[PDB]
Amino acid sequence: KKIGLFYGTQTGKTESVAEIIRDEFGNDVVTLHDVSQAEVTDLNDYQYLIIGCPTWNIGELQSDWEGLYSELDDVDFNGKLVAYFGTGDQIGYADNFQDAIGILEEKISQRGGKTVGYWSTDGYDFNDSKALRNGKFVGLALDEDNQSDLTDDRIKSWVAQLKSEFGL
Ligand SMILES: Cc1cc2nc3c(=O)[nH]c(=O)nc-3n(C[C@H](O)[C@H](O)[C@H](O)COP(=O)(O)O)c2cc1C
Repeated sequence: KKIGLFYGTQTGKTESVAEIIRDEFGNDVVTLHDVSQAEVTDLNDYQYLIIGCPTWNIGELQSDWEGLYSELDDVDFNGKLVAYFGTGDQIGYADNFQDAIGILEEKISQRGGKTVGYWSTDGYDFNDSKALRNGKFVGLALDEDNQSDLTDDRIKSWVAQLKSEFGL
């Protein structure tokens, strides 16, 4: 209903977590959009947005979000509130951990979206990330490769935070 979650996935991990986010919110509040099938105009239809993306190939956007990314100057995000979550691997890719959500947040915030859902960095071991902005991660950082035991917990906490900063 009122929250549009647009995700991309290469091997399926970011899709399974978008299903949990959806269940945690309610089940009719958020509708999911796999961005291999979305047009950039679909983002226009929501005032509260959640963007989901893994980082692939040392700091790049997942292939479907990369296709869409080059069209994001064509939508105005003023007046919208946006949260971000990504899946990635902090030991394997210690210098590029979660880069994809910092790249997508830079863009959408330049186009006037206001970022909500900032997440602390404690509990992670990484060298560098593009998602680090204003002292925190720009959104929920999950790691299914090395901290899958922590995912359900982190989603429950972040969704409770977002119902506050989204105003549900
Ligand atoms: C060859 C390869 C490159 C990867 N690159 C990055 C990277 O630069 N940063 C990061 O945080 N994780 C990186 N990852 C980890 C993936 O983001 C991670 O396994 C993720 O859950 C995949 O999600 P998906 O199944 O939704 O595509 C890499 C994975 C592979 C196997």
